[PDB]
Amino acid sequence: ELLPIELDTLVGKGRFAEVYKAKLKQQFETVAVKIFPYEEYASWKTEKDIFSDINLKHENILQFLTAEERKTELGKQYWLITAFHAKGNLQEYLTRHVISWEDLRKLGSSLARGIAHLHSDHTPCGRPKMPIVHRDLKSSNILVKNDLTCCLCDFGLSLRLDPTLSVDDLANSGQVGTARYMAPEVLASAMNLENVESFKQTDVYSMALVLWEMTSRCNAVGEVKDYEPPFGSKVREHPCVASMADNVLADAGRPEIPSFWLNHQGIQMVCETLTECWDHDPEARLTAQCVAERFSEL
Repeated sequence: ELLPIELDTLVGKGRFAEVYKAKLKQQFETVAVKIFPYEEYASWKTEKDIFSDINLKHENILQFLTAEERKTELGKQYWLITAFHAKGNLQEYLTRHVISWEDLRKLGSSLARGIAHLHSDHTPCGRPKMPIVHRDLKSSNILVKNDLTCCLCDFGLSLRLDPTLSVDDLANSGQVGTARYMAPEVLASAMNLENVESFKQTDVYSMALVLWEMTSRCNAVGEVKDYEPPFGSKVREHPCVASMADNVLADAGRPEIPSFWLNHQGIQMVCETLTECWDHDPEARLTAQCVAERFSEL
């Protein structure tokens, strides 16, 4: 019943699981194996349920193969088998490479399309579908495909906006995610729980920081500095919510957009788009769909 898989190399370690480059015996196909210990069964079930939905299928969402339960000598493991993207995550890609305007346009539009798709109540063909909020969107969580387009993948903290969700259930999760990428209303514990979609606006803010990281490493601006994560020099390596709130909320701080970047007409449209997306007011932000339309115009 189990797939003939040989694990090769540990390529990543998340909060809930390890990721291995692996060989699937067919000749062989290269796949990624996400391995959860018994203790993280709930995160494995969450991702499996998200990936199992036939309506999720999209070019900017990681391709799911199967979920497996694997007995070991000293216990049991829970596996998620997915496509492998050799270029790795976007944060390491941006650290190592200076990108072109064409690359930025491809990465930026594909990210917005992937997020607009997750948030949508319909598939691209109009079939009803469960909206999903990512909740831990960041450059280290986005995969770079061989054609230099984004691929969303890490759904352990993601929330299916199920109509049966209670107000007490929505607050039960607490402050989930990475503090560096947390929207000001998330840092403030000021999330409007009377309406789910306030969750969609938090994904749009995190996406705006990712679009900034991409722009910051694009040669089209002219002079490109070394990669630094958003608010890199203002806070400690693994910042607490309090130090992030001092910057994002109290100091109204956003990653720096030097004026010379706006000399290029393309970078200008990008910088204006991501600026609306990181507004203090979640209701003043563009939707991921608005952002994808802006990229489809450029």
